Amino acid sequence: GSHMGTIEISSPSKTHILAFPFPEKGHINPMLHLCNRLASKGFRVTLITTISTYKDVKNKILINLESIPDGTDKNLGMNGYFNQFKNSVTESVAGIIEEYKLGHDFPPPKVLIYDSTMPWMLDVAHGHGILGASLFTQPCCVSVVYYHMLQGTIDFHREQSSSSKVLLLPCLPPLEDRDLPEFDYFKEDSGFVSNLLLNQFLNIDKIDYVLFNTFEMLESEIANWMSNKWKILTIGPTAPTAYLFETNTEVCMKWLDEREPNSVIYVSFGSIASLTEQQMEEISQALFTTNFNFLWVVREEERTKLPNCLNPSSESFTTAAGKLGLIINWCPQLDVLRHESVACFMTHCGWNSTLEAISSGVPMICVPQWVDQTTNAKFIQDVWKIGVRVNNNNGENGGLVKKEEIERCIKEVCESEKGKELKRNAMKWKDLSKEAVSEGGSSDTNLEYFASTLLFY
Ligand SMILES: C[C@]12CC[C@H](O)C[C@H]1CC[C@@H]1[C@@H]2CC[C@]2(C)[C@@H](C3=CC(=O)OC3)CC[C@]12O
Ligand SMILES: O=c1ccn([C@@H]2O[C@H](COP(=O)(O)OP(=O)(O)O)[C@@H](O)[C@H]2O)c(=O)[nH]1
Repeated sequence: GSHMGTIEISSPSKTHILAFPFPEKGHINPMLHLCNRLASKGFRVTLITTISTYKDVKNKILINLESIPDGTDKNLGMNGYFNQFKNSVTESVAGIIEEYKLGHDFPPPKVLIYDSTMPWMLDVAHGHGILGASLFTQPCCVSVVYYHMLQGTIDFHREQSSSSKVLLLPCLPPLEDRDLPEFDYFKEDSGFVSNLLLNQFLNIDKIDYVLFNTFEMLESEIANWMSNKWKILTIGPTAPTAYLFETNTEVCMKWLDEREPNSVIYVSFGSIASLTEQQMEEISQALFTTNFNFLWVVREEERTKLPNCLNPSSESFTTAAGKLGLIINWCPQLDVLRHESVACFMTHCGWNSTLEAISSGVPMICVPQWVDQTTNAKFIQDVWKIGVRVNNNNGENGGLVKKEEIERCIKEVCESEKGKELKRNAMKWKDLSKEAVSEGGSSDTNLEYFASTLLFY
C-alpha cells in the first residue's frame, strides 16, 4: 500500500532481436549458434534468411524464422549480382522491421544483427530506429589485414615472381606473401571479392556492436589492438561446448563408434571450395594408403571430380593399408570433430572449421584454398601451433598438393613426436575456448554485455 506509481520492466523475454546472415553456410552457422545462445538467455529472436537457404535453416533449428526473396538473377556478373542482392535485401529487411514495429504478438525490433559483409544493413537498422550489430565471421587477425588494405597506405600489391616480401603490421606476426589473404584465385573477380571484405570497415565507427566469433586468449594482441580502436566484443566460439541438426548424423556417428579411438583422419573442404580432378586424385591416393581410417566429405556436386577408379550418397572402402574409409556428401562436423575416434582434421581452414577444431581439441592438416584460409593456416601452424600447412608443388597457392606431401603431413601430425606436441597444444586451446564461454570467461562476459545493454533505458 501507501505509494502510487507504475514500474516498467525491461527483460530479455520482451526484447526482440533480429538476425540476418549472409546466405552461405559459413555465415549462417555461426549466426544460428549465436541466436541459440541469445534465445537461451530468454530473448525473442527472429532469423531472416533468403528463400533458397530457408529450408536448410529450418532443418537445422525458440527461433522465429522469416524468409526473404533471393535477389539472385543467376545471369549477371558478380558486380551486378551483388548490387541487385544488396537492393533486394535492403527493402526486404526494412519491410520486416516495419511489420514488426507495428505488430502486436512480438516486441518491436530492438537490434538487427547483420553479417559484417553487408555493411549497408547498418543504414537499414539506423534508418528504421533500431540498433545495429555487425557479426564478423572471420578471425580478428585476418580482419585487421582487410582494414589496413582499405586504408590504402601500405602497398599490398605483389609480383611474387620478381621477389619475396614479408609484411609487418601492428600486433600481428610477420606475414609472408603466401600468408596474406588469397584473392588472385578469383582471377577477374579478385577485385570484387577484395572490395567485399575491405568494405566491412567502411562504417566501423558507426556500428553499435562489433561482434567477432573468436575468444580473447586465442587472439590476445590483435583483439586488444582492435578493442582500443573500435571497442569490439569477442563472443566466440558461438558453437556450444559439449548443436545444429546436420544431415547424415546417425550414419557418421555409427561409423565412428565402430572405429578405434584416435584412428580416423577427418577430411573436409567446407561448403563452397571445389578442388580440381588432379587435386582430388592426390588426396584420394594419400587416404587410401595411409595407416589410418578416414571420413572424407565430398559434396554431391563434387563427386564427379573424384578419380575414375571410385552419384552415390555414401561409399565405404577397405583401403590398401587395411584401414576403413567412408566417403559421404555431408556430416555433422561438430559432432565428428568431438568424436574420440578422430585423430586429426585435414581442412581448407575456413574460419568456422578452424574454430570448431580449436574448440574440439583436434590438430589440423591445413590445405588452404583462398581468401582468409591462407592466413588462418599461417596461424594454425606457426602461432597457435595446432597443425601443419601443406606445401604446394609449384611455389604457388593454386599449385597442386601431391600425395607425398599430404602423406608427409599425416605422418608428422599423426605419427611423429611433433604431432604429440601439436595435440597437447590443441587440448590446451580446447580448455581455453571452453573457459572463454563459461561463466566469467571473456566471451561469456562480452556476450552478456551485449545482452544486458540491449535492456538499458
Ligand atoms: C568471398 C565470399 C564473400 C565473403 C564471404 O566470406 C563469403 C565468401 C564465399 C565465397 C565467395 C564469396 C563472394 C561471392 C562468390 C565469388 C560467389 C560466386 C559466384 C560465382 O560465379 O562463383 C562463385 C559465391 C560465393 C563466392 O564464391
Ligand atoms: O560435412 C560438413 C562440412 C561442413 N560443415 C559445416 O559447415 C561450416 C563450414 O564453414 P567454414 O567457415 O569452415 O568454410 P566455408 O564453407 O565457408 O568455405 C562449418 O560450420 C562446418 O561445421 C558441416 O556441418 N558438415
